[PDB]
Amino acid sequence: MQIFVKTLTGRTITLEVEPSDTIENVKAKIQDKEGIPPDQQRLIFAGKQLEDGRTLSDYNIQKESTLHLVLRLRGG
Amino acid sequence: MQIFVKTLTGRTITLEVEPSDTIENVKAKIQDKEGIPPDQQRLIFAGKQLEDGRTLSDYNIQKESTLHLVLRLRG
Repeated sequence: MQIFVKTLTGRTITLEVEPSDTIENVKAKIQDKEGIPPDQQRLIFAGKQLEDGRTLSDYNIQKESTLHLVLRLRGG
Repeated sequence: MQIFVKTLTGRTITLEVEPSDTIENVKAKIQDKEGIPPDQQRLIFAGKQLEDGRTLSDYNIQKESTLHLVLRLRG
């Protein structure tokens, strides 16, 4: 299914995902598509930060839902 | 000299730079430190989108000043 991933300035991309995909999985897909390392990514749905080990369906993320992506700048 | 690079969540890092560094050079340093491809980096100082061919002193970016890093999400 298709979901949207959005930045705080409104920039948007689309991802192909499965309901059982983990957030870890989703970050790997963003890396594949955009070249952003998974440990630089923080994903947000319904104003809450998503945990790597949980699935899309765990968070009731559905087709055409929108997630927000922000940078961790984890390299410091 | 050091400058700050800040995101729209407030996440802020410090970068060691020179006035003569080009914006391209700075994005390379960000790629070096954070693993973010330069093509994903939009840098903004005093309301302006920074262009790769110009230098920090070119934009009057001085010691201890802050610029913003925002994602492009192109590729």
